[PDB]
Amino acid sequence: SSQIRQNYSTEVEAAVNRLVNLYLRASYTYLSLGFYFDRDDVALEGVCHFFRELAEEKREGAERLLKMQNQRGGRALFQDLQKPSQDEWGTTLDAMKAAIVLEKSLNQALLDLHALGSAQADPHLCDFLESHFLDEEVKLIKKMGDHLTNIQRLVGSQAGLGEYLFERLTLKH
Amino acid sequence: SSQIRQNYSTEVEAAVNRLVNLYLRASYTYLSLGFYFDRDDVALEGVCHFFRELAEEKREGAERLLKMQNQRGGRALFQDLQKPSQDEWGTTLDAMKAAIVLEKSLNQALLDLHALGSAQADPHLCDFLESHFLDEEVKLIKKMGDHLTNIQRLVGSQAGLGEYLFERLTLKH
Amino acid sequence: SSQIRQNYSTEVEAAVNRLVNLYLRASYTYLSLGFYFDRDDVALEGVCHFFRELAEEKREGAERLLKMQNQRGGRALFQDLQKPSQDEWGTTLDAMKAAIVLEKSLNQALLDLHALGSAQADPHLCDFLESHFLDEEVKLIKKMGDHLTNIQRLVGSQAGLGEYLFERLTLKH
Amino acid sequence: SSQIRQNYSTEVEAAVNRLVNLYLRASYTYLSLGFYFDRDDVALEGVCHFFRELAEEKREGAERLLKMQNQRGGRALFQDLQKPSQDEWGTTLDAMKAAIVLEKSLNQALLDLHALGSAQADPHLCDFLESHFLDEEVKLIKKMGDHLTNIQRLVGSQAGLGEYLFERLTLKH
Ligand SMILES: [Cl-]
Ligand SMILES: [Cl-]
Ligand SMILES: [Cl-]
Ligand SMILES: [Cl-]
Repeated sequence: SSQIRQNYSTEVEAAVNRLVNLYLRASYTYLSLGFYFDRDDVALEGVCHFFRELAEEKREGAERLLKMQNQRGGRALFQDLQKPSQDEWGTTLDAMKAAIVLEKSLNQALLDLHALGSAQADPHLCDFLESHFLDEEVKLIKKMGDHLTNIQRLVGSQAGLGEYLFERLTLKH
Repeated sequence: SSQIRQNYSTEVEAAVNRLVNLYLRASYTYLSLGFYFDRDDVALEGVCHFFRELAEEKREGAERLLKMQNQRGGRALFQDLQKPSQDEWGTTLDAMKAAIVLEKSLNQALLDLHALGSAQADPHLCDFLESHFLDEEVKLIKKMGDHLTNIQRLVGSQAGLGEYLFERLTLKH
Repeated sequence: SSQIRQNYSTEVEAAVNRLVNLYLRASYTYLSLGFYFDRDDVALEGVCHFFRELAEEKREGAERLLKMQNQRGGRALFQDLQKPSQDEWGTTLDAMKAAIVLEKSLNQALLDLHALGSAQADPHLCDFLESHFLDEEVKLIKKMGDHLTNIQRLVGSQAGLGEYLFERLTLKH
Repeated sequence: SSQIRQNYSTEVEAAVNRLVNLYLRASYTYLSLGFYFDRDDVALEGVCHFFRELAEEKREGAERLLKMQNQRGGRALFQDLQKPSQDEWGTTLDAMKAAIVLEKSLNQALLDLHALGSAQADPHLCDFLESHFLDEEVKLIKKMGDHLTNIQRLVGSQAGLGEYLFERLTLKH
């Protein structure tokens, strides 16, 4: 067991493990979104790339939490990873709306854990979330909301044209 | 007081201070326009960048006038800076129309001060405006009018599509 | 409106807009201080440079707050900018005393907003101020207090000599 | 005679020749000021350098006027060059006051010639003065007034100390 653990509550330990699960779930969702937009009958490469990048980012967030768990002397515990919510993700607009829902859920879990850390007087935990998670999440959600706005403006009366143009002229390919 | 002042009227001194106010006002207007187009529910980065650049340019014009005021032995006097005329700026077309109105007002103030300088036989003042302001202003207004024309051509029956395409393919991002 | 806003109170939004006004006011004060020390009958270049640098720094602080406002889904709202408190700023000592007063006011506004953010359980806001404002402000006030001390030591019975030497040997020109 | 002369009045031609004389006179004054501050019993190298630089600048101004005279098809006519007004120039403060008097006289001659050119509808002459003389003169007078202010601040009750320090810490050596 730990010879190092200090000021690290069972409650925070458990909430960290749960958050790891949420980040790995989110990573899996993004993997599925990326491969959906890689389908020959969907074929939006910049959309595929956007979500594949996010799958990696979420995996990396989970890994940072697990590294932290160990640094503090807690025990990483893994649970089953549920599959994503959909098998087919509709339009780029549908997908970006689902992604923002997902991110708002992750953000609320970060805030909840921050609040628990504050209540437990665990400033290392609070600082960790502030330094590596909270602003990264705010920036991502801003980016998604910007994307959503542009996608919505492009629907007009020519949805296919708008969806092509967004992928070509906003997203990286 | 000044040991240096020569051929520098009170009328020109006061008109310079007023012009400084007009340029700082214009800078503030452009700051507001830039942050409006940075909103997640507006999200037109190239439009944001265009107006932020102008906020800087107008600040720089004010600073050059203040430097000149001191070179001539006049006294810089600052007044309250009124807030911009709008809190929300509508479409790119709305914004570019407002910007041209603003620039025509600044240009007329430059012309008025030039005429005062001519009447006061102040060739340094007249040369200063000719060398650093008048052509810069004519060039900017030409650019804005070119932009306006392109924006107008793109309204068609698909305003959102046209507004996206202008931002993507004309403005720098 | 925002599709992104989360955990961002109306109270914090409004306090951010007010703080923007305070930073732009401070920027305007520094602009006036800089041009005062550029007067031919004042002529203290290093003092001019010090305050001009600060005018830029304060503008940049306002811009960071406005960027943050948008990242969080709040709405930037601009108000009139009052003119600086003085038209002529006296000695270098007078000016540095006024600058420290100004900075202590800005610092107290940062602390007040931090406290509001804490009360509203808004850790992103709190982290933002900690990461980009609070230490920058403490460092600036330390620098000003160091300057004040040196200026005061140099008054002696030869104020002009001391004011020249401080500008030449402490301040950057 | 000229095959080229066009829109170049006798009045402007003569005023140009007179202005050449004034610039060469000023150059001679600066030569004398420079060698005065090079005296072993004066020995202020940075003051010497400042005035020697100006002797060159004024010579160059005369040369530009003479080049212009020829470009326009006028005839350069040289007159006797009176010696400078003093054989010994007193303190640095005395000298800088005399230099500002001299420069204000040159500046008024530039303005007078500009006005003559305007009256004669000679825009090349007017542009020539605006482009190469008027702002150069305003900038020099500003510099001198800045110097004067610093010199005056340093008199205090220790004139020698102040005169040494100005030469060492403001002027280039
Ligand atoms: Cl199981
Ligand atoms: Cl007022
Ligand atoms: Cl108002
Ligand atoms: Cl003779």
